[PDB]
Amino acid sequence: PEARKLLGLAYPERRRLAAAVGFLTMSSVISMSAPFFLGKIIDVIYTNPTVDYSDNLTRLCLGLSAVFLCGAAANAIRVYLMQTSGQRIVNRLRTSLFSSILRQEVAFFDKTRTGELINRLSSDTALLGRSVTENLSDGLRAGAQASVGISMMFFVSPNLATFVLSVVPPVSIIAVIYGRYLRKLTKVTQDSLAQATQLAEERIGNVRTVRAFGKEMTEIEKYASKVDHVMQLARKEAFARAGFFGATGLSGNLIVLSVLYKGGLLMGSAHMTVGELSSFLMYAFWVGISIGGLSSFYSELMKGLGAGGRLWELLEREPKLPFNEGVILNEKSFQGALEFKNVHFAYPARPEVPIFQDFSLSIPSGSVTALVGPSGSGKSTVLSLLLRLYDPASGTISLDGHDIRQLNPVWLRSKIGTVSQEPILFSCSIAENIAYGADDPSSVTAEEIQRVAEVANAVAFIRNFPQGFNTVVGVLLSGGQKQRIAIARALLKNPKILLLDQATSALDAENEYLVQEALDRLMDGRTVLVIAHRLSTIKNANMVAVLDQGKITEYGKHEELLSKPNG
Ligand SMILES: C=CC1=C(C)/C(=C/C2=NC(=C\c3[nH]c(/C=C4\NC(=O)C(C)=C4C=C)c(C)c3CCC(=O)O)/C(CCC(=O)O)=C2C)NC1=O
Ligand SMILES: CC(C)CCC[C@@H](C)[C@H]1CC[C@H]2[C@@H]3CC=C4C[C@@H](O)CC[C@]4(C)[C@H]3CC[C@]12C
Repeated sequence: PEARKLLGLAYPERRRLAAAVGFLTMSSVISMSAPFFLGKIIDVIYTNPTVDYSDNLTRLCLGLSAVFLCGAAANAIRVYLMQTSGQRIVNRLRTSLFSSILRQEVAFFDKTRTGELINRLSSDTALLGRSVTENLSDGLRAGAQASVGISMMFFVSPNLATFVLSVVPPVSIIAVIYGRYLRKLTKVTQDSLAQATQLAEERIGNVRTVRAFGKEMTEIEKYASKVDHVMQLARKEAFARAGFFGATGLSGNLIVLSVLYKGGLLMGSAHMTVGELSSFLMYAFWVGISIGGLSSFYSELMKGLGAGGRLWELLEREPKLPFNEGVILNEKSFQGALEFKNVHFAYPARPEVPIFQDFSLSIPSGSVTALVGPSGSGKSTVLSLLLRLYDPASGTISLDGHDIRQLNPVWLRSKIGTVSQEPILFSCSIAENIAYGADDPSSVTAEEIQRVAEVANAVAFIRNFPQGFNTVVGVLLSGGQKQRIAIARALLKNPKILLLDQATSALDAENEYLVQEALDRLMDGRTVLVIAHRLSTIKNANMVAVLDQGKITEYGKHEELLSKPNG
């Protein structure tokens, strides 16, 4: 399956990968052919020179100069085409991943973390794209410079080919192994240092608590001890690197001298001229380079298949709730009547603790009901059940005689709005956080964004801002100012049903007045449900309901329960 998926990924760029491979082949050929011609020139100059050998020098040099230009052109074309293919692949990977991620259900985001998703979107896509394109060329080059070398060595001198084939490979393998060991040691040291840095950051973050308890020196001593541990760890890597650099240089130096000694004692039929010896030396180096070049190809390919395996379950995942599909209703079909019957619910994160049990509730058109009840019971979950973020274990949530499980979730969400105690604002201009509630924000005229600023009592504090409505918030804003901005979105949305969530703690005197006036027109001429924390709006509510033990224990008007004998 992995091979088929990789071929599918590479399919759109075949006409460009084929050309890249074709140019690579010629570049590699010309670069493995060069040493033969260099040896020919050297033998022309120094091996039994004739009376007039200058002409041949010029001719051969001109030929090689002509060849090198073509080689360079092929190399450049390969580089360009190989580097562009990977970018073209990674763009598509990034777009597809993001599109797949942004259409899941909310439970998936509850169990999963954002850091993992961001890491997969930032690094896995790069590794998978680079493994196929920018690594295949390196592997092909390494395989091309390891096969021609042996063939040429046996063509030139069979006697010295056997001797050289019994030295280099062992050294290269030992070097690669050692290097892996060094990498392991470095990783261990870095892990220890990261632990120390995390402790420092944690203790720096909370300084008031540290000073309150007279604990400023113990942290210093602990950090010092952690630093000594890190240094003791690093000494070993220092020793290992010293060994590597002491051994590899000697191994490299002794290889060149052995070939000269061996090829200088060969007399008779097995006699080599200077150019032949130079060619032999060049080919031996090339083979030695090739082995190390080949190892990295396998390493990077394995990492790339790992990254691809990590990526290839998010794209093929299937959402558990329907998105953008269902039925739609006319203008008069809905009057705003919401009916809840026998609802059972429990957060997926902690199924143990139940929240709603035998929940029945009716809200007629044009009626302001208040769900006043004990605090901390999580009655806010009703908002997440009307919007269709979750589903109940057992029950029905019907709107005008139809279960919301058959309605289009995107169309339903438009007709139901909300205002929160702590509105969440994006990193954008103030005007860009008010047009988010319109159907087409890209076609909103500033005439409108001005009308709702006065209605929401926002045009007062905005004017003080030097940039007016272009101020970027994410710029600090007051708690009471965030509210008045939120009502700006609600006014522009123009919902037919409103869900509200009041703040447990009263705001400032200035905010307690401006905010209240704005909400008066947001509760005018619409069906509204108020989850209140204080008895301020309880009297004005048309009806009131008390939620006890996740149930509608009592149902009565403001004076119905107050006038009862048990009071
Ligand atoms: C067997 C593989 C093999 C590997 C992977 C290897 C690794 C290293 N070679 C180094 C230097 C040299 N390399 C060569 C020639 C070959 N390089 C090769 O890859 C093959 C195959 C050769 C001989 C044909 C020579 C003449 C020198 C001395 C040049 C100088 O003075 O530096 C250094 C740096 C040394 C420092 O300076 O600390 C390191 C880490 N050594 C090997 O033999
Ligand atoms: C006759 C030939 C084979 C002798 C070798 C001469 C050339 C090819 C030598 C001279 C210096 C050498 C380099 C010096 C040190 C390093 C750093 C090491 O991390 C990789 C190998 C590398 C890059 C060596 C590769 C080969 C090298 C470039």
